[PDB]
Amino acid sequence: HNLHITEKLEVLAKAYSVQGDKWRALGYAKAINALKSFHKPVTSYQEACSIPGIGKRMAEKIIEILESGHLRKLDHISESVPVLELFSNIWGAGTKTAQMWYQQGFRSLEDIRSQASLTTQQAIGLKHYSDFLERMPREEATEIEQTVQKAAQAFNSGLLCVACGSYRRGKATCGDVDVLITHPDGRSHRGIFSRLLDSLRQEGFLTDDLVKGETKYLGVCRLPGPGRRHRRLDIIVVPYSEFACALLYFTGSAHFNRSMRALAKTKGMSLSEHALSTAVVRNTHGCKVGPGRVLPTPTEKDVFRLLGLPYREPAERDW
DNA sequence: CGGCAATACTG
DNA sequence: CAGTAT
DNA sequence: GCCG
Ligand SMILES: Cc1cn([C@H]2CC[C@@H](COP(=O)(O)OP(=O)(O)OP(=O)(O)O)O2)c(=O)[nH]c1=O
Ligand SMILES: [Mg+2]
Ligand code: NA
Repeated sequence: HNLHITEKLEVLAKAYSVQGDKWRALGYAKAINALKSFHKPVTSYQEACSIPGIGKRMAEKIIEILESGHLRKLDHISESVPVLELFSNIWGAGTKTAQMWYQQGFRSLEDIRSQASLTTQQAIGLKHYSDFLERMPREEATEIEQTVQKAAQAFNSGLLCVACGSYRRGKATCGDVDVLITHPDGRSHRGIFSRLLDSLRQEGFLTDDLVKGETKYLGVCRLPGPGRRHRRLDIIVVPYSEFACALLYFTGSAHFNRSMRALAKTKGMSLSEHALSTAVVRNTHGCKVGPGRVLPTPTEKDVFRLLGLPYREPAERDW
């Protein structure tokens, strides 16, 4: 991890992000990652360009941090950024909402609470603003999973529950708990969703709903007892036939998925949480114009294999 | 020049 | 649809 | 921002 010009770049990328410059922020994220994967501290401008993800623009800046020890660009970052970052850390609020609030004169969570127009979701976010920024100890993620699993298996022992996301990637802490559910039957997943949620509300485990779709649930839970914070909980239910892909998707990491999906595209294939497809027809702009065929994928290894990739353990997918 | 993953919910 | 979220 |  020899890299600490990135600290200065992190700031820039994060500023570009809150400000809405999606793609410029992506560029940075790539480079800011590359530099962290580079064994040897970067010495020369040419050594910079040599790394995938770093071009001339980025190189020049990496050079200014070596010679000057500072970064001129950081000096001229708008004063709105900290405020925008503050607002866009409200669940249900992104760059568009954050910028509007700022343009309307709001500067603090206090301003937001008393004067801002909040959606149902955002009101819930503000209400847990501090909790939603905290990562839980891995061991708490476990209890949460077991709580859901136990409640799901209650009215159907056949059901299958798996904690994915950072948890399955074996991370020490977890932003939220990502619980994937399916059934070997491939038909019992039918609407059991509702019964499970209602049940978890009863015991007071689920405190708030943010999203309730046919197959996706985003909510807020809390385990009983003292010293418990509110934790974000995500649950998806999927047909058994889509299990492998769902698992692969819901495990991540995000950058891993985007990478794997970009690779699939180059091969005229397509990857979603539903399936790996082939014979996928696309126009000039990368958009889909032809569906193609679904490829059989009983396990995650099938996906890797079908893409001509060596299998990778969840822990290895962590970017 | 122009894509940078692909999907689900909300209102 | 635009915005936000995984 | 980077890259084909
Ligand atoms: C955000 C995002 C996520 N995914 C997938 C892959 C990961 C899981 C879990 O999402 P999460 O934010 O909890 O990330 P997680 O790995 O669980 O790390 P945390 O402990 O939650 O911060 O969803 C994706 O395909 N595209 C995206 O933009
Ligand atoms: Mg998580
Ligand atoms: Na947010």
